[PDB]
This record gives sequence, structure tokens and C-alpha cells, in this order.
Amino acid sequence: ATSASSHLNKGIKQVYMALPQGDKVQAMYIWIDGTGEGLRCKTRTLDSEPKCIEELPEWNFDGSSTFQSEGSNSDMYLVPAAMFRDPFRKDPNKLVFCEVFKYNRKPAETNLRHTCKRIMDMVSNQRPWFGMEQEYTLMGTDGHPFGWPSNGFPGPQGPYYCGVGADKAYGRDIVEAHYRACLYAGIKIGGTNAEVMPAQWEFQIGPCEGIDMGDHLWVARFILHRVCEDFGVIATFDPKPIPGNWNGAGCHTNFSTKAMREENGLKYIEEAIEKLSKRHQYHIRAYDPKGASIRIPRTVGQEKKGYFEDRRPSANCDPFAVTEALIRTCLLNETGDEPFQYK
Amino acid sequence: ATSASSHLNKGIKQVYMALPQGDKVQAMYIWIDGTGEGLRCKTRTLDSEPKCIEELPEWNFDGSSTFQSEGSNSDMYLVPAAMFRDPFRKDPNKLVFCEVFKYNRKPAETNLRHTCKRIMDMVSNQRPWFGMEQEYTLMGTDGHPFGWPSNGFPGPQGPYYCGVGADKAYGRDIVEAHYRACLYAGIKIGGTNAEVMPAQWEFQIGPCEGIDMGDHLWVARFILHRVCEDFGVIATFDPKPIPGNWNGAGCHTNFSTKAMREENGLKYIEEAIEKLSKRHQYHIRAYDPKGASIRIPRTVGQEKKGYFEDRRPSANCDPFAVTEALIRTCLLNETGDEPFQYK
Amino acid sequence: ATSASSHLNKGIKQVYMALPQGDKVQAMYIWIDGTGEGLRCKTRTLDSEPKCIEELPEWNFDGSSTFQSEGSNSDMYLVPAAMFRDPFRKDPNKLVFCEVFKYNRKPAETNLRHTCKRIMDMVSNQRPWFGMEQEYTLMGTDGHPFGWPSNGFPGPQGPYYCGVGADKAYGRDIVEAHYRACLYAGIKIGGTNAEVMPAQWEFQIGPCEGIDMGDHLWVARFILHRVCEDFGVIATFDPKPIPGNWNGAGCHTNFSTKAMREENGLKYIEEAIEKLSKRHQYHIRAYDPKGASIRIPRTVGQEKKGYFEDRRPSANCDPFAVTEALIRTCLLNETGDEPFQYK
Amino acid sequence: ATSASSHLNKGIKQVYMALPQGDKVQAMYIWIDGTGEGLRCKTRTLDSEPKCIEELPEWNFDGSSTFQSEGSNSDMYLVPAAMFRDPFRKDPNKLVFCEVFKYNRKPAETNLRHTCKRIMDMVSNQRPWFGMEQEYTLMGTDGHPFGWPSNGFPGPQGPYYCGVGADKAYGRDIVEAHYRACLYAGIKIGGTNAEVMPAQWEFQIGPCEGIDMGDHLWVARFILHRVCEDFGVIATFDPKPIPGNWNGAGCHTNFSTKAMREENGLKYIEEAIEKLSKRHQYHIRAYDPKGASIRIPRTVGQEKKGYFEDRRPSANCDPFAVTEALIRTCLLNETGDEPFQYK
Amino acid sequence: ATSASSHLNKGIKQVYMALPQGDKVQAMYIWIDGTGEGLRCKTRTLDSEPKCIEELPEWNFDGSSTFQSEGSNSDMYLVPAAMFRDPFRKDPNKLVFCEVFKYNRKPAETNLRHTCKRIMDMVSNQRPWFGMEQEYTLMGTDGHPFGWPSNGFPGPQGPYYCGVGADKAYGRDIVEAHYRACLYAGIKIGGTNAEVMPAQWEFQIGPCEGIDMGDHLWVARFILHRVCEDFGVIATFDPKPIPGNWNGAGCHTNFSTKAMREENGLKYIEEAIEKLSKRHQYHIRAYDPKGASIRIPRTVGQEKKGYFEDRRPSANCDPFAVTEALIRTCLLNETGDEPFQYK
Ligand SMILES: [Mn+2]
Ligand SMILES: [Mn+2]
Ligand SMILES: [Mn+2]
Ligand SMILES: [Mn+2]
Ligand SMILES: [Mn+2]
Repeated sequence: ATSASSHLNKGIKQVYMALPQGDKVQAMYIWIDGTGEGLRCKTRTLDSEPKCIEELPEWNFDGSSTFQSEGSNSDMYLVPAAMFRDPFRKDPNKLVFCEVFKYNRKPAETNLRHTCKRIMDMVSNQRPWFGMEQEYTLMGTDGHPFGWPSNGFPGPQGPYYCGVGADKAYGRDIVEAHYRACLYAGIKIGGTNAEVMPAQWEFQIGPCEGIDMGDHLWVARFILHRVCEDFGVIATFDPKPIPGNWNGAGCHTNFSTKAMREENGLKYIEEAIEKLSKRHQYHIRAYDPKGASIRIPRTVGQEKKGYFEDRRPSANCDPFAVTEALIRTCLLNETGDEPFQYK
Repeated sequence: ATSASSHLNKGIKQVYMALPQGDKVQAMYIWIDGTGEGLRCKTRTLDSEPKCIEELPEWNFDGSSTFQSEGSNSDMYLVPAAMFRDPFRKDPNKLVFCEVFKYNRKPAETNLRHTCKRIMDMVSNQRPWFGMEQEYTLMGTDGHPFGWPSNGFPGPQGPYYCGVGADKAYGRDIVEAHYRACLYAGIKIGGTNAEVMPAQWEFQIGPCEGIDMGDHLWVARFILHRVCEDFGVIATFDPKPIPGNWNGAGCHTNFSTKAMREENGLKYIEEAIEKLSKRHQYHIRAYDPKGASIRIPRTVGQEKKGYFEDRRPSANCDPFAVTEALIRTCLLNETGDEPFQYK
Repeated sequence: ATSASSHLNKGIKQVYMALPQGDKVQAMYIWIDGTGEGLRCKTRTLDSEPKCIEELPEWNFDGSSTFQSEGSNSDMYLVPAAMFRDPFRKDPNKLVFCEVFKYNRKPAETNLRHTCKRIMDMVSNQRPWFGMEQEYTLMGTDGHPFGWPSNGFPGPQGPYYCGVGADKAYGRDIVEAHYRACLYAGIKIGGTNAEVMPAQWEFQIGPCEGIDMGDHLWVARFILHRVCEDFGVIATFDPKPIPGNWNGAGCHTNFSTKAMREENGLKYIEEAIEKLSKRHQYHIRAYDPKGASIRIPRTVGQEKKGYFEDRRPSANCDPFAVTEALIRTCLLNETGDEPFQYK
Repeated sequence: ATSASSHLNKGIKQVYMALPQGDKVQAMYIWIDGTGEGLRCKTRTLDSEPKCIEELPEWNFDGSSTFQSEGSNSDMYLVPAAMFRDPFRKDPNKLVFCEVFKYNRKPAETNLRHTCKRIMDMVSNQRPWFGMEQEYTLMGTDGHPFGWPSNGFPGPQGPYYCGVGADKAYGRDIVEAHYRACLYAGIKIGGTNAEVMPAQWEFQIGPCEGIDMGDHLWVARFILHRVCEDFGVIATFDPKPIPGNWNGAGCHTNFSTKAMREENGLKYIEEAIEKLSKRHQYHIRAYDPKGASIRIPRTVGQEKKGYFEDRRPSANCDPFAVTEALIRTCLLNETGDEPFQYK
Repeated sequence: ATSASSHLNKGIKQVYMALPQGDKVQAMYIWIDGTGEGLRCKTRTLDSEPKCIEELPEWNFDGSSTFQSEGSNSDMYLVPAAMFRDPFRKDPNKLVFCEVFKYNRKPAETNLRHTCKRIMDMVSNQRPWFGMEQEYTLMGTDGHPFGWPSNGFPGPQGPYYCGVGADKAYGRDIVEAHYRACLYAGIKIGGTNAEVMPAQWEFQIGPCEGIDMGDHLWVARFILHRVCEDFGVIATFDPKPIPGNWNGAGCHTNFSTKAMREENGLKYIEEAIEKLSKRHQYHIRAYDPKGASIRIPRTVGQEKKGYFEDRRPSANCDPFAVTEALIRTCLLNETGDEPFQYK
């Protein structure tokens, strides 16, 4: 099944979209829900196209409707963090990803970006690069994977991974649209592939210099949601969408530094892996918003330089928390149940 | 459900629309129904494109069919008031919002613009600015909200406010089309967002210098109706569309003056609020066509200058009456059950 | 029946596709499945458009999901072999057909290209030209031929071969789209025709200089699968799609050399046919991935120069194996159950 | 949605059923699946109607298909335990509920009846009476509750508990059919009611003298499954069918003895409750097949004699284990993690 | 999908069926098709109800339409062999299973009954008893199993063997109707069960004294076809209905003699098994119309008397050939590629 809005005549929408916009420019503010994994958005009008993120004014929203404020002082604030081109509106309109504050102007329970940015600024000399692969499932509005038979299973696993064909890959139009929208918007998307079960896909984001990783992955998730809403399907990042033998279906984070990219970086990668081996429980706790767990590429080992792979994060993981934990455990040499405060 | 006209082949319509129009120009006269909240329209042909509103001739219509005239002398008059570009016809065609007169050439029961314009002209030195947020619900032709399940509720409140996704926001194509149409037509639309229940949305109009507020909000309502008619859905401004816990779902009016925008304007805002506190019943009567009721932004209080917010008007309110009452109570210092006549 | 993805609004997809892509370029790596007849693909991002195939980097994939690797070392490699323009993405994006390696960097069980390329390089002086005609059937997602009646047969054979009409040819849009996509991508497609039963078609690829034959036929098969996926139908190369009197429905390979194209080449063609007559069982074994069998054109015989036709290969045949066997039996004069190793 | 078998013409079935059966009699053997909560059945033919359970011969089945045997010796045995009239076949045909044995003629992992019967025979002097209330949900074949809107919720809780009306109770025909079938078959069903959410129902079984409780509840579950299969819906005893605020949705067991039914039995009930208070974890473990947790009726307290209520068992509980645990903790005064063996 | 005839109003049919028939009686002659596995039938009128099979006259049919005669002399003959009550017509009407002859009055290629009857008459002193279990699949008219999802699989194997529930057993109404029809008609049906995949079932016929086995199994197959035709589904005895892991899905024949039923019959069973072990290829050839292959029940071994089981015959096997081969190999001690002629 598909949503009722997807059955509206989209040619009418495209007739209205093709009107010359004028001097005004629409900016769609995007922020993370109070649940830690949802995204909320609302569009305002700017008198002119902003050249930089600093020209974007701050905004506010009702936090009581977003699961992240109390009744007495419900208003929260939106401080713009990253700016991207609007694929849906095709320019000069801008997507504005923003942080959330409380009435006290202090980071919200779900604003993990504020600290993550501080951590990345501390280790800015090492220039960390992250690459994150996000796996999702396309679902109908009836709660079942898109293109699956009603009350039924498509078939045994094996033909669908990177498959091509009407019976091999489901909803590739969503994937192509999302890829093109992320390219236009400036997201650092590096590729896509179809996963082992049909209607399950994956897009990779990276390499990114820092908080760019979290910003790009969150905006890529938003673009996926908007594109799927246009098509009338649902993008699910739940680690266990369909019950069965398949277990993980989660994000993989690739971490490198300046030293690891240069010669004799394999020993730095080994040191980082050994440091991570001690903090397994902390990373398992941090990755959840509520063969090998950590793996090394063999091509990197042959070249003795490169990156590593962490298979532990789930699909609904928060990139800010993941990257901050990876930096703290490896670069900052932190140990303990709770992170230290670099006040 | 959607209307039968929405299932006509719209590509045929766009083939006919793309014909070179020629020297003639079509103007769609729009006026307020006798009910006080409905809109009526009819298009004529002009030999040339009018540069200003004064070139638009007066027109007439059958008031017996519009609930606002008696049988003996049914004819009413249309005097053009505001001119906008026609989004639907894409230029040089014009939307003409007009006032209604009786056979006596005297303002109609529903023409509240004529007095409101006089009031705004009296206080033109203070330069009042209004901002109005209009909340509407998208409904099917079956009387239920669009995208809702038949005989059913979408789910608990909370995921839908400013939500993105096929299961989070219903009928966003209508919203995008209406936003672009209002931009092209010259309406001062400042942004939109999705409301707490799905298929419920809101657009903000403002700031506006005067009767511009009423003109822009009425033409924005007309554009919403035309766009929804193109999509085959209904835009409802009823304050209580769906029975349940949700109560208000009504317009919010933001009022500022020249003094309140300048430094030390917070005391002027406080004076206006104190004046409004006495005339609560009068404003409640005037807003109906048939936490705090009046609120102050906290950012304005921190900056000690700006505007205030009135949460009392409903969604089907008449902007002319609302703005006239706000001016009379605050700027004109009027008191009493009935307004004074500045003859 | 058609796939559920085909019922998505494709106008939305085309709106997203028309976005200006930017400096980045998407390359879709394509490789042969472990089954020997399936195709797998996945797209990456390149910083610039590659001018030649050598600029394409090597890649890797999970061979456990592709029926061609064991659990311990599942990773396989993709070495680019041929580059074509991407019809689906309309440039500068590129389709990259690649060979598969094991973790040992040794040809995979299904990588028959590596040896075939060696064989063609050995006989490069003779300049062999191959022409292959591929016959396929368009099927619904319900496992029946496209356009056929449910639980029914279209009619007696005879009106459908090269037929024109709604009741004569089924799914010609797929054929036209595939032909245009192969032209744009640079495939050497020489023509198409409709076969004796409806929804069955055939496209010819050739002439090709060498491994170009295998590359072009495999990429043409991939383009057919992608186009059919866009239309929501399935392209089947099974030699026996629908049970009945029809038997072969398989590929025909046309083989010529430099000598056979020149004058008095008919005797060379006769020598090649006599050599092939001895190795019938070997070619029957090699053609399977798991009137006359070999025929001569009469126009060639009248002109005493040209090519021959082999009707023995099936529709799901591997072009690399077919062309390698044809070269080895004719040009290399090989005899025996197993081919010799030119180490 | 409903199953495809439910859309077969049932009048044809009733025409065939009305044929005079003859001298032969069909007996449907029923046994518990290896999963501990599923039911399996298969019908044989008897030359004459059995007057007692002892005339029923033993049978066998393939335990490899029932998740309860290994490959080498898959055969299991069926020893008849209880006999009931066949509601579906309307007599002289009999439903035969049987225990399962292994090839060693030793109770199967899921045959908890064999021990429970021993325990009840030990305490046969006290004459324990049990009453069990079973709560189930009617679901479509699409995995959603029957009569619920697609992708939707019926409404707020409150109108549906014991409700009457097309919008208040869903699938009452299943309930009436199941009640009448259980009456005819001899099940001690004491009543039904509709639960707080629509399509959720409950039937009470009791009072029963002993292993009669387990036999009657299991056969009532089987009759519910057969009736729902006739109607094309699914009866689910999962404690959490639909995600949401509702939590328990589980069976309630009412336990009395001969002493508790007589005068001054309230002190015996208090002693039993105090004994149960110590073994909470053991009963929680035993109830799972993989206000107050224990409550006392107030009418019993006013009359100072009667029974108690245990709210702890879930809906998918095994009655044999529940009743055996209740007897062992109260009557047998057992304490400890594992039960004692009365060998 | 179901056949179009199943969607006719069956109440009309039952109104016509309930008419008092009168003195005339309808007899439906049934014979085996020329293909060896199909059944053909046609009904005549008798002036009175026949008390015995000998009162049934011989008939004839067009063998050119039945794949078992040449053009010059197409007529074949029907000699009545067995008489049963007509379940479909509810008495006094009779089903007449008949042998087929050629114009020469000599057994037809597919009339294997004539010889089988001779063989059984030779060994009539030993009184052989056979029991045959027939496994079939219910299919829609679209060629897929009944109740399966379109283009889909129901689920993993394991819940369906002897399952009860709308999601566990498909088309049980067909099974109940067929069981009751076979009981009424006098078929020696001993029971049914649901098989490992849904819509697959099995009925057992036996014990039978001789050619009674072939007669009863063929008439049971005919009754299954007629009942399924009434329901609009297809009964398939193909050994491999749905491609996949499941392989056999074929009939099991249980063979006993007078000696094997008496004490110390286990040695006779062992002798029969040893004789069968030599003639495996002959029985494999004879069973086809175009753990252990032969197994012994363990209960029989414990009681040292009873029967054996042959798992080798397929589902579409001819019972006459199977029983004749079992008698010839065991009782007649025959050896060789071709059977001896007891002329
Ligand atoms: Mn990975
Ligand atoms: Mn407000
Ligand atoms: Mn040919
Ligand atoms: Mn209770
Ligand atoms: Mn068997």
C-alpha cells in the first residue's frame, strides 16, 4: 500500500512548482525530534538568498508537540548549524539543519551536536575522517516492506543483494531520486546498493571532515524521508524491520585520522582498535539512541594505511554520538562508564 | 476520497493552458460571500493588461445567489480593491479582490473592508503591522480529513507536528503548491508548518502595512481553495474540524506599531495588552463571523521591542474585523459594547 | 501483473532526475552473479568523469550474498573491464562492467572473461567478428508472459512473428526503450524483431571485434533488465519459458574471421564447419552455464565470403564461453574433452 | 483481510456435509505442537463410535515436521487423553485430545500433561477446582486486528468493553459460533465478553475438577482456531497483539479447594495466597511457555468462602503447567527453584 | 484465483437438485484417460436402480478425443468394473468406474486393471491387503497453490503440517467435503492430514482386499476432482507441484498378506523386503505412468506382525500397476526386466 497523498495528481504540483518564484527564498528548518531519531521541519521565507549559514536567523518551535519540553515553557529554539541546497524546491531555496536549545539556551537532551562539535574542535589537528553506511527498508503504509506480497514473503534470500530486475529490487526509483537529491543538495553521498532482502537498501555518506559527518547523515536521512513521502512509502531505519533470521541491518562507521592515512598508519589503526576493544560496552550504550564487531579492511592492511570499520552501530544510530564516542575512545584515550567533561 | 474533477486528465488541461494567450487578459474577480466566510469568483476579459488597480472596471453579480440580497433588487456591485498576479493562469492575467456594495452603493453586510480601511487610514501615521497565522485542515469530499483511514483515526498525537514522512504529513503537495502560488501572486506569505494532527497545516501571512493584511489573508484563502480544488481536496477553516480533545485550531494575530518596533516599545506593548484585557468580550464577539488568550513573545521581551500575539481569533475569522478591532481597542482607546462612528 | 514499484509515480522520479547533477559522477559497477547467468550492480560516486576505463578504481562486494564465496573470506573484487554511457542517468554517469576475482586475486568460477580475453588476444591477428542474437520473453511478476490472458493462451502461432498491432506484439515499449538505451550507451545493437509468440522478442548484437562481443551482450542484458524493471516486467532468457510445442528460443552466434570476409573465404567457412562438426558435444557442454545445428547463410554462399551461423547456443548462454569455444575449435584446432592451457 | 479459503462457497461444503455419513466415524486427533503453544490435528476413521476414551487406538505422527523430534527417529506417538463431541462434524464423530510421547515412550518436552495428571492424582482428595479466563484477539490474515482500519486505529478506548453495535464489537459471529461449538462438544465454558479494544474477546472455562481444566482449555483453544479458520480470521493468544498502552491481555486462573469452598475457607485462601507470595518468580517462569498480581474476590471475602484469582498468567500460557504450579505451591507446600520429583 | 464456474450462484443449483428425481436413475461412467493419469466421465440414464454391477450395461466413447485411439476406429468400449453411490447426486444415482477396451475388445494401453485383476485372482488365497496414502496440492486456476500469495511464498516450512488455523491450513473445506463424499460413496478412506506446505493435503485409502485398492483410489481421485471443481480449485497429484527444496510429495503403499498379519509374520515381511530390494529398478519403472525407499513400521516390528511401507511411488502413480508389481515381486517371486505372462 501507498499513502493517499501519493495518489494526488503530481502534474498539478509540478505546474505550480514551475512558477517563477521571485525575489523571496524559502528556507526549510530541520531539527532532530525529542525521541532522538525523528526529524521535524518547517519552512520560513527570507527576503534574499543567504550566502552563508550566519545570515540565517534563529527560529523557535513548540517543544510540547515535539516530546522535548514541559508545559510551562514549551518554546524551544532553532539555531542554524548547516546549510544545503533544497533539492525539492530546486534553488535558491535552502535546507537549514539546526540545533535545538531549551528556554535556558542550553543544549536539549537530544542535541548531541553541541558537545560533538566541541570534541571535533578539540581534535581538529588530527583531521578525523568518517564514513557511514546507512541501511534502510522501504515499507508501505500498511507496515509491510514495499513490494512484498500481502501476507507473504518474496522468496528465499540470495537473488536480491545488488540485484537488478522487477523481481530483484523493489523501489529503485526512491533510491535514484534520493541519490540525485543528495548530490544536488551537496551531501557527500558516495554510493548505494541493494541489500539482501528486497526493498532494503543502503547509502554511504563520506568521507567527512568532522561534524560534517553528522550533518550530512542527518540531512541525507531527511532527504530520504521527503523523497519517500513524495513516493508515498516509508523509510525505516529500525534495525529489525521484518522478523526473521536477518539480525543486524545496521550502520557501519569507517574511521580514519591524518596519521592513519599516511604511511605506517596501520599501527595507529591497530592502536585504535585495541583502545576500542576495552570500551565495547560504552560504545554499545552510546550507539543506541534509547563476523567481527570491529573490522579492518584487507586492502588497507595490504597498503598498510587507511581506515577501519565499526559494524556495531545500528541503523537508527545518532551519528553525532557515534563519532564523538569514536573520537573520545581513540584520540582522547578516555576510559570509564561516563565521559569526562572538557570544561 | 477526492472530487471527480480531480480525476480528469490534467495533462489535457496543461496542453490547453500552454496555448499562447494573445493580447487579451483574463481577470478573476473575487469577493466575500454573504455568509462572511465564503469566497466567490468569476473571470472577465480585459483588452489590455492593467498596470494598476484603478484600470480595473467595476462589475456586478446576482446577490440572490450569494445569500446577500433580496429578490426585488438582487444585483450587487464589485469595486476592485486589490490586484495580484494570477498563479493559476501564469500572467498577464490578474486576480482582483473586490468589495461588495448594495444597489444603494452602500457597503454590504459582509463588506467589513470599507470601514476597516477608514480606520487604518485614520491611524496611518502609527503604521500598524499585523501578522496572521492561518490554520486549516485538508479534508476529502467525504467529510473526513484527507489521508485519514476510513472510519478511523491515524494514531496518537505527537509525531505529526512539523513531521516529515508518508505517515507523518498528509497532503504536503497542496501546501507546496499553495506556497508557490502565493509567492508568485505577490502574497506576503512568511512560512508554513504541519500541525499536531495529520492533514492539518498552517500558513503565516505578514508583516503587512494595513488593509494589506486583510487583502493578503483573503487572497491567500482563495488561492488555498483553488489549489485544493485542483487537487480535489477541501480546505476547511472550521475551528473544530474533527471532534476530539483538540479545541482551538484557530488564527493567531501578531500586532505591532511604529512605537513598539522602536526602542522602549515594550511599555507600549504592555499598554496595548492592558487595553485589550478590558475589551475581551468585544473582541470575542468581533472575531467570530456569526495558555494565555493574549500572549507576548519572550524574544521581544528580551529585546524590549517588537510585537504581541493574540491567540483568541478562530480559523474562520474575518481579518478586516480582527485588525479593525485591534486598532480600535489599542490605538483609538475606544471602550463600549458598540464601536464609535468616526463620521 | 506488473511489479508494485512500476505503479509509483514516475513523474516524481523524473522531477528528481532533472536536477542539475553537479561535478560528481555516478558509476554503476556491474558484474556476473555466481550462478553464471544473473547480473549484480551497485553504484559509487566519482569526483570527476573518467575519460578511460583505467581511471575507474577497483571495488569489492560481499560474495556470500552472491552465491560465489565461502563464509571465512566472503569479499570478492571488482576489476573494471568495459565502460559505457549510462542511459538511465543520461551522462556523465557511467556503466562499468567488471570482472570478479577471489580473495586470492584469481578469476572466479564465473569469471569466464579472463580466459576468453587471453584466447582473443592470442588470435588477435585473425580479427574474429561475432554476431549474437538474443531472444527473450517479457513476463509479468506472476510468472506468466506479459499481456497473456490469465490462465490462458493468446492464440495460435503465426500472426505474431514481426507482428504490429495491439493484438500482435506485446510490450513493444520495453523493446523501443531498450534499443534506444543500448544505442546511447554505445552497445553495438544491430536490430530487433518480434518472435513467433507474443511478448517474445529478440535483439541482435554485432559485429564485435573480440571480447567486445561478450561485453556488449552482457551489458545489453543488463540494460534490458533495468528497462524492464522500470516498466515493471521481467526479461527471461530461459530457453523454455512457456511449456508447449516451441522448443529452442535460444541465441544464435554468427562467426567470421579476416580470411572468411575476404575473397575465397567460403572454403575457410567450410573448414570451420567441419572442425565444429567433430566438437559438437564440447560446444553443447560449453554453451549451457550449468533444421541445422550449424548453418551457413545462402547469401554468403552466393558471394562466396562472409560468416556462418551457430543455432546451438541457448538464450541464457554465456557469450564469453561461446566465443572462446568457437575460437578454440576453429582457429586453435583444439580437440579433446577438456581445453588445453596456453600457460 | 480474510483468508482465501473463507471466500470459497460454503454452501457447497454444507451440501457435502449433509450427506448421511454411514457406519464409519471420523476422529480428529489433536495434540500440542513442539513449540508449547501451537495445536496440530489429523483425522482418522473408526469402524464404530467409541463409547469411552479407552476404545480410541494410539496413533503416530512425524515429529520432525512438528518441531519436537530429531531426524533419526522422527516418529512420535499419540496416546488419547480426552474425548469430546465434534462440533464441526456434528456427531458421531469425535475430537480426541492426546498426549505426545517420544520413541522411548517417555513424555515429550511439551507434554506437560503427564506430570500434571500425576500431581492432580496425588491431591485428588482435596478436589481442586480451577477456572481459567482466556483472552484472545481476532486478527486478519494481514497481521492487523480484524475490523480495524487499514493503517489505522479504531478509536479511543472505552466504548468497546462488553460493547454492542457494529462500531463497538468486531467479529461477534466467531464468538457465538465458538461458544455454541464448545457447548455441543462438552467444554465447560461459562461465558464470554468483549474486551476493552475491539476484536478482542475472552471466554471463561470452568469450574473443572482437575486435568479437566487443561483438557477443556486446550480443546477450547482448538475449537476457537477451527471456527476462526472457517471464518477466515486468526485467533491470537499473544499477550501483546497490538503495540500501545495496553499491556497484559492475559489469562486469569481462579483456584479453589474443598476446604476453601466450605465454611471458614477464607483462612485457607489466605494461607494459599501467602504461600504463593513466596514463589512469585517460580510461577512467572512456569506460566510462560518459553492492581494485584494475585487477587481475592470481594464477594468470597464477604461470604468467607470461595476461590481466589491469579492475574499473572499470560494469554498463551499452558494450563497444565499453571494448574500444576498452583497445586504444588499451595497444596504440596513445595519451595525451591526446581520442583521435587514424587517418584 | 478460482474458476468462473465456482462463482455461479450455487443456491440455484441446490434448488434444482432438490427436485424429486423420479423413477429414473443417473449413472456416471468413469474411466482412465489415455494419458494414464487423467479421468474422464459421462452420465447416462437407467430405467431402474441397479442392485449389482452386472446390471450396468456396457457403453462406448470417442477414443480420438481421449488420446487413446486412431482415426479409423476411434470408438472404445466401457465395461463397468466397480459401482459406488453418487455423493454428488445423493442416491439412487451411481458412480460406475469402468475398464476401457479397443475395437478389438482387448485391453487398452492404459487399462492396467485387466491384468492386475488376473494377478490378484491368482494370489486370492493369500488375501493381500494394501493401504495407499495419496498426497495432493490444491491449486488455483492461475497455476499457483491455493491461498498462496500472488508472486509469493506463504512462509517457512514447519507450522503447516497438520496445522489448524486460517494461516496454517488452506482449503480445508475441500478436504472435509471430499472425506464426506468418499464415506457416502463407500470408499474405504481411513483418514486425512495437512502436509508440510499449505494447500497440500493427503488422504489414506485402505485396507483393501485386492483390485479394490485400485478401484477405491481411482474413485477417490475422481471424487477429489469433482469436489474441487465444485469449489473451483484444482487437485494436482504432480510429484513436484511447486519448485523448491521439497522433493517427493508422493504416494506410500502399505502391503500385507494373510501370513504377515498372523503371528511370526515379521519374517515374511523381511522376505518380501529382501525380494523387493532386488527389483528396485523395475518398481521405479512401473510406478511412473510415463530415509528408506522401503520402510517397516516399528510398531509392527514390536508386535512381530503387520505390514510394510513403500515410499517409492509418486503421487500420480497408477494403483493397479503398483499393486500388481508388489504382488509379482513378493508373492510370485518373479525376476527380470519384463514380467512373465501367466497365459
Ligand atoms: Mn560494511
Ligand atoms: Mn501562535
Ligand atoms: Mn538465426
Ligand atoms: Mn479477572
Ligand atoms: Mn508414509
